[PDB]
Amino acid sequence: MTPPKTVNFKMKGVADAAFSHEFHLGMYKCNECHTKLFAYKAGAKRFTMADMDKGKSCGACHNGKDAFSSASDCGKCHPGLKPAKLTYKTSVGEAYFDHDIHLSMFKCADCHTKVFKYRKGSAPATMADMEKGKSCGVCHNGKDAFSVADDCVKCHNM
Ligand code: HEC
Ligand code: HEC
Ligand code: HEC
Ligand code: HEC
Ligand code: HEC
Ligand code: HEC
Repeated sequence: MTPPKTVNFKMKGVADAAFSHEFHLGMYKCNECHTKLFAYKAGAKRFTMADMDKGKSCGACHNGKDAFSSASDCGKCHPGLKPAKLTYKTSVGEAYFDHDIHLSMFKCADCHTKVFKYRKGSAPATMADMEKGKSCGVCHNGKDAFSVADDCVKCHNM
């Protein structure tokens, strides 16, 4: 018999999530999660990220105190939701967006989903759009973060 295996959560329309028994077993024993938090049966009891904020499922520990909050860092549990360096193909060459640099100042919620969706290429914007406050322009306005009005080389390889 082998230890419980890594669990895969299949969601239609959403990037799958994963749970590592091995990693958590380095900290807990079976009864700390079974059966108050999760059952031992193949019986589903599907939860939402909301239920988690309400202390259920992964949220029982991933609350910002016991373990990192399940409200952010989606890429830690959702492999497909991993923030990466983005490259845009524009009419004047490539433009880039580095998540890592921004993650040293903001949390996922600061941009997702009010400003951007977790999907590149969704709502394309022109620099003019940005100058009016859209896309990067929401912050890069020369008052909060540096403006998009000049120093194109900051984001462009022209
Ligand atoms: C919380 C940190 C856990 C600890 C410690 C252990 N398990 Fe676990 N287990 C946990 C989760 C999040 C899940 C997924 C539940 C889901 O909604 O799909 C599981 C699943 C299992 C299963 C599979 C049962 C099934 O869904 O049909 C088994 C058989 C199981 N866990 C066994 C098990 C044992 C023996 C543990 C101690 C060695 C153990 N788990 C610890 C969360 C956690
Ligand atoms: C690990 C602690 C997680 C973090 C952090 C995030 N999510 Fe998650 N998500 C996780 C699991 C195990 C599941 C499935 C739970 C189940 O019982 O099946 C999910 C599910 C979702 C869903 C579908 C349900 C819903 O609330 O709509 C979505 C849309 C989803 N997760 C999105 C998401 C985002 C955007 C996150 C960061 C802001 C995020 N998750 C973090 C586990 C974890
Ligand atoms: C309490 C019994 C927990 C439950 C239930 C779940 N997790 Fe957990 N998780 C817990 C701790 C104490 C930690 C370590 C501290 C930290 O915040 O990192 C974690 C860590 C993880 C991680 C990151 C691991 C790493 O490489 O550092 C992930 C990806 C993770 N946990 C996912 C996860 C999911 C998907 C859960 C619900 C299915 C879940 N955890 C439950 C404590 C507990
Ligand atoms: C604003 C400063 C951001 C923060 C903070 C985070 N993300 Fe992000 N993300 C941002 C942009 C501009 C885009 C492009 C959207 C578009 O319309 O093209 C994205 C895109 C993503 C995606 C999909 C592409 C990818 O990077 O793989 C994901 C999966 C994503 N972002 C995840 C993510 C997570 C988990 C964050 C916090 C840890 C996060 N983003 C923060 C801008 C910003
Ligand atoms: C980062 C803060 C930027 C600065 C500074 C400038 N641009 Fe930009 N530009 C950036 C991105 C990420 C994108 C793609 C946006 C998308 O939704 O796809 C672009 C795109 C353009 C485009 C194509 C779209 C259009 O406006 O027609 C052009 C022609 C362009 N950018 C030119 C440009 C010039 C000349 C700049 C300095 C005056 C400039 N950009 C700055 C991000 C950023
Ligand atoms: C507010 C939530 C922001 C969004 C949305 C985007 N950026 Fe940003 N960016 C922001 C800050 C606060 C900073 C730090 C510097 C400052 O102006 O105070 C940055 C920094 C960058 C950089 C790197 C600058 C450097 O370290 O030299 C670049 C090139 C940049 N940002 C580009 C960029 C693009 C293309 C964005 C839209 C896809 C984007 N940022 C959104 C704040 C915010």
